[PDB]
Formats: sequence, structure tokens, C-alpha cells
Amino acid sequence: SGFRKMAFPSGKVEGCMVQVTCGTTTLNGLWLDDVVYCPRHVICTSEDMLNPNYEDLLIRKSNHNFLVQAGNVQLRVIGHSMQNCVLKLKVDTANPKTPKYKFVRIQPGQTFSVLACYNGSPSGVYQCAMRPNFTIKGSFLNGSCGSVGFNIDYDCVSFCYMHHMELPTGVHAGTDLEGNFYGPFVDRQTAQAAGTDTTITVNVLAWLYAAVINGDRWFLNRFTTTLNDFNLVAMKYNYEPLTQDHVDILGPLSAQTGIAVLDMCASLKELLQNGMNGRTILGSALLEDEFTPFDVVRQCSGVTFQ
Amino acid sequence: SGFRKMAFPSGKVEGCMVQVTCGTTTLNGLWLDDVVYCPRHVICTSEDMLNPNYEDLLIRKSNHNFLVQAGNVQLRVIGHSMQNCVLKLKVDTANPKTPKYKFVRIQPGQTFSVLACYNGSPSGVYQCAMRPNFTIKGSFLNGSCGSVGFNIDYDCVSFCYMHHMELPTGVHAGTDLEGNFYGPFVDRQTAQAAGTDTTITVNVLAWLYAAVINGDRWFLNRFTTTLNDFNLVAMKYNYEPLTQDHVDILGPLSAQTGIAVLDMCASLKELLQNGMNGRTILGSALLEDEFTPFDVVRQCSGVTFQ
Ligand SMILES: NC(=O)c1cc(N2CC2)c([N+](=O)[O-])cc1[N+](=O)[O-]
Ligand SMILES: NC(=O)c1cc(N2CC2)c([N+](=O)[O-])cc1[N+](=O)[O-]
Ligand SMILES: [Cl-]
Ligand SMILES: [Cl-]
Repeated sequence: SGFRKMAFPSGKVEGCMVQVTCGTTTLNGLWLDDVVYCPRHVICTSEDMLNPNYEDLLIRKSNHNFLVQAGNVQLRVIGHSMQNCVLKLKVDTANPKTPKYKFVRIQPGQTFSVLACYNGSPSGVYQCAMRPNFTIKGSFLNGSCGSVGFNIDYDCVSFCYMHHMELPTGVHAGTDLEGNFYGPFVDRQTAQAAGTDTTITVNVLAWLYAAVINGDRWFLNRFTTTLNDFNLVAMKYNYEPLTQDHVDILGPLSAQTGIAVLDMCASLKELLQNGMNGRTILGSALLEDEFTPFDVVRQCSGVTFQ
Repeated sequence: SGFRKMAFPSGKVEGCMVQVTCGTTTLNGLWLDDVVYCPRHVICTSEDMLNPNYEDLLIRKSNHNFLVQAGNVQLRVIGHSMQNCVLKLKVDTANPKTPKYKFVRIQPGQTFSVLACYNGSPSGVYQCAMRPNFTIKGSFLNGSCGSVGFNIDYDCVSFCYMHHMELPTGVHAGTDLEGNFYGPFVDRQTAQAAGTDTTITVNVLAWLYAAVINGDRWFLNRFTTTLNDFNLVAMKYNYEPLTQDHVDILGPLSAQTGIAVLDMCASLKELLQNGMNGRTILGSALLEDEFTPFDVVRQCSGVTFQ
């Protein structure tokens, strides 16, 4: 049946994307009901970014300075406000395409889909994970700020990320939909460096369960281990420590495959110690950590949204 | 800015997906204007599949035997016909959500996005490539037949693939929207094995150009080569032969980076000969071949659709 990095269908989010321009800056906004959400740096000029005082810069702006365009139609802005690092622009029309939705702040290791957009227009969709150092590894060019990340359960879109910037190392940082940055990052041009990019162990294990369900079994072996023994190994390889909560989340996959979680941990431990010796797993030559256990079950069972 | 395997936004296609049931079989259909397209094996029972005579099985079916449901509403079927391996069910209502579209038969090495669906409901979206042996490497469970593959230019959706089956090795086979299978495959349970899965060289090169544009440059070197010399190497590694047409398509990337195509071919040749020695390129430990040169330019320039 196969296993691929899969994004959620994005049509429900495409219908919320709009362009926001303030003065000479144009980026993306998210229109839900009668509010348009966008990064507050829409009010900055490029030289403003080294050390912006957003509250002062915003004093010079009025509702008519924010130009919001939905596809070809212009929205009328009747109010604006700053919430942490996002601006909320109140418009006079509710978006007809607004899906059921929620805003959520995700935890590191959780995955979500990104709908990259430029000037209010979608360009593509891909899957991401909030890394342990709170950056994400995406694909964003200038003008893509304001593109969002989300997850979908049935018919409800949970928005969890809004894109704000690129670090000098090429990774990305952004905020939840309440405007709070994931991690320590700030919306200004300063020295901000990311911390260790540790591997999300529980996802690697889930992906090894997906591999076995799909026929890639060469890495299975005769050993087992314990959580404390496995974790010694994980520390050495900059892997996240595995907890009993993680073992418990892998329980459904453990049950479906008949492979105890600790036995899979023993497989992963040999893989870390000896490498893959030139072989591949689910088409990869390295250990994938951007699938959560929920993702593997979802995809191995065909869940759908409406 | 980063580079990721990215699917096209799928909302324009989500609005075309429907469920089709015939007797005891349920799968997906594609509703464009007033025709619903679906695999003809919707008329088969599981035992029919070993050696189906579709034309005979279809004699026993009338318009009212095909149940088509769009979300929660039922469509009225006023005509049905077989075209190669697809059935076309004429319905009495044009789909309101039909996007501008075209049907195209793609060539091996070209990429497209798949909107996996079950029972007429989207579950996810991912990027694929028509492999040289005409199979695709997807993620499909039972009930996913009828899910389609497509590309989008601006506002026009070009549909290029409809899913029909899984081979015993786990790869997938299907048809264009005219019902002709890609490759030698047939819609019955027989011994069908895929040929060599050769690597699409021109895409690997495009992806090396994307890597350099993104800062991964460790593989660049002091050498050059020729097309005939490079091709000796490609044959040894089961890579597609590179032609002058391929060099020409990489011309725009060659121009933007200042790296002549043959010099990149020399980099790829060392990579094939020596491996990656434990290093990665654009986050991968192997050479990616599912990005076309058009894909790299599109994504490195932020093209959008409306
Ligand atoms: N790549 C960068 O140097 C950069 C760029 C921007 N964008 C505004 C220009 C922002 N930021 O948005 O604050 C911050 C950073 N930074 O490293 O802290
Ligand atoms: N995995 C298979 O053995 C298989 C399954 C199906 N599906 C119908 C059950 C089809 N086919 O659709 O023709 C063909 C094959 N085949 O290998 O040729
Ligand atoms: Cl991917
Ligand atoms: Cl890899």
C-alpha cells in the first residue's frame, strides 16, 4: 500500500488565504470569520527590522492603511489590533469559506501541514514538524510570511503555525495563531541561533512500525532493551529521551504488529549504532522523524476529512 | 529559504471527488462538468478480478446500478460508457466546482500530485513521479482506487493519473484520464511484475541545482565530464541516459547558478562512485529524483495558482 509524507488536503485553508499590504510591504493573511490574521512585521520597512518598536510604528497606521485583498476583491478594514506578534484586522465581511476551525499551540515533535503562499495565492503544500529546538524545516521565500500550518480532524482545521522568518542557517521560525513565537525567537534582525536539532525518537519508532506494516522488515532483530538502556543510546545520538508516555502512545501500533515497543527500540538502537549499511527504509537512507504515531495509524487506516 | 517535496494545493481537486458504488464495490470518482470518471473495476466482485470480461459484466449494469454520491448528495446517472479502463458516468448536474482543467498523459520522469481519497473523501496529498518503469510509488489502501494525480498551472488543473491497483511488490499502477494504463499493466489479478526502476537523472541534477541554490554545496568539485562519459556511469548505476534535451532543460538553472551542466554531471558522477560518505543533501541521504527542473525553478521562485 506504501507510506509517504502526506499533507492534509488544503482546500479548506486555501479559501482563507488573503494578501495584506501595508505601505510598501506585502505578505499573507488568514481570513477566518471577520478577522484577518497576519504577522505584525507587515508594518515594517526593511530598515525597520533591525530594531523595530512595533507599538510606535503602529501608531502611524490607521485601518485604511492596511490593504487586504481576497483573490480579486478588496476587503474593508474596520479595526485593527496587535496581539503579541500578530495583527488582527477586523473586516466588514465574514469569510464565506471559513471552515470549522480552532487555534492550537502544538508541542515539539507534533507534525502539521503548511500551505506556502505568496501575495495571498497558494503555491504548494507539505508536511512539517515542530522541531525540539522550535524551528521548522520548510520552504519559504520572501513574501511567504503569513503562510500557515495546520492539522485537520474530520471537518475542523486546527491552525497551529504562522510563518514569520528565516534564520541565517536556513530554518524557519514563526508563531501560533495567538502571535506567540514557538521557541525563543523574535521578529527582528538580530543574532538568533537555533539550539540542537534533536531527533524525535517516538516518531522514528512510529515510522519503523509503519515500515514493518509495509514490508520493510530487514531491521528487525533478535534483541530487546529497556527504556533506561535505550535512552543511554539516544543521548549519544542527540535523540529525544523516550518516556513511558511515548511507549504508551505506540501501544496501538505495538498491538497491531505484534512487536513490543521495547523490541522496536532495540532495532532502532542497532540502527543508530551500526547505521543502515547502504540499505533503505520506506525509501529513505536515514531515520525519519516527522511522522507521529497518530500519523502512522491515520495513514495506515485511511482516515478522511469532510 | 529551504526546499521540500511539495504538492500542489489540492482544493480545486477536492471539489471534484465523489464516491461511486456498484453493487458491493465502492471506490472514488472524479466529477468534472457532468461526467464522473472512475475505474472500470467498480463493476467487479473480488472473484471477478482474476480474469474479468468487463464488457460482459457491464451488460448486466444499468444507469441506476451506479450510485454516485458527492459529499452528502446523490447524483442522478443518466448514461454510462466504458472508455479503455475507465467508466464515464454521465450525471444530470454539472459540478459547480469544476475548475478549468485538461487531461494529459504524462511522460516518465514527470511529477504530479496525488490526492488520496477513500469513499469520495480526501485524506491527504503528496507528490509522485511517473517512474521509468511506469509505476508510481504512492500510498494507497483498499478503497483508494479512483484517486487522481494532477498538476496545476495557474488556474488550470491537468489531470494525469487515476489509481487502479497495487502490484505484489507494493508499487502502484493506474491510467491516464482516458483510461489507458501507464506502462504494460492490466486491471486484473495476474502476474504483473514491474521492470527496472531506473533513476531519473535529469531530476537528480535539477535537485543538485536546488541544493546549491539552498546552500548545500559540499558535493561540488573541481571536475567536469562529457555526456558520453557521464552516461557510461549512469548505465552502471541504472540511471536514465542523459541527453542534450535534458542538458537544455537544465539551462535556466545552469544560468542562474553559474554552474555548467556538465560540471554538475561531474559532481553527480562522483556521488554515484563514492557515495555520500554519511553526509546529506537537502536533508536526504540518497539522491532525490522526484523533482523536475520545472519543479525546482517553480519552487525556487514562488510561482502561485489562482
Ligand atoms: N535571516 C535573518 O537574518 C533574519 C531575517 C528576518 N527578516 C525580517 C527580515 C528576521 N525577522 O523577520 O525578524 C529575523 C532574522 N534573524 O536572523 O533574526
Ligand atoms: N496485488 C495484486 O495481486 C493485484 C491486485 C489487483 N486488485 C484487484 C485486486 C489487481 N487489479 O486491480 O487488477 C491486480 C493485481 N496484480 O498483481 O496484477
Ligand atoms: Cl516528502
Ligand atoms: Cl534519505
